[PDB]
Amino acid sequence: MASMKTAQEFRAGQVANINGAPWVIQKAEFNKSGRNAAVVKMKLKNLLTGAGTETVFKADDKLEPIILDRKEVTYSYFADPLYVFMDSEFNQYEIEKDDLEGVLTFIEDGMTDICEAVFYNDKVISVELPTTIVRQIAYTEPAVRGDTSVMKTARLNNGAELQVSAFCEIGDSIEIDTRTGEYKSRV
Repeated sequence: MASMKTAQEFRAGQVANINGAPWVIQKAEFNKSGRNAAVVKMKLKNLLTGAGTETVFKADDKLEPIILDRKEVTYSYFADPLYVFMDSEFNQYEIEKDDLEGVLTFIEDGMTDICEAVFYNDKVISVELPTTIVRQIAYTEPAVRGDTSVMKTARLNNGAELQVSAFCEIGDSIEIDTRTGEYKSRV
């Protein structure tokens, strides 16, 4: 699917075919001692088995980059045990709990957030929410009386609990950074 390129052209998050398996690059570091041939040290993770390894390539070593399938999907419903997502042409995908890290804490019935699903030949590699999402507060206590100059706990509709601003009220909408799972603003 993609033409070969040299080891020095790969960066983190790209994927290389090594022995016929897809390995994602977790880290790459280029080195050249004066006028000796340059090399590249890579930390790699095999997308099919989970195995990690670190190795050094010649900078001009040829490797086939792998092109993962990326699709926008929305969450549809929970069959049990699998989670059903759907793309814009109405194709369904059944996804295991184990492949929904990050996403799972904010999954809710009727979720409208467009997720990005990443595939290698009909194996799911990752599902990720938008970097910012909006959620309604299901339950929170009124602000405490007394300060000295912060956060209080809130429940979302799906049962998740989060620290939010002390001025937050039941029914308010909050922006959430999905990278960290943390509150950022009321909206």
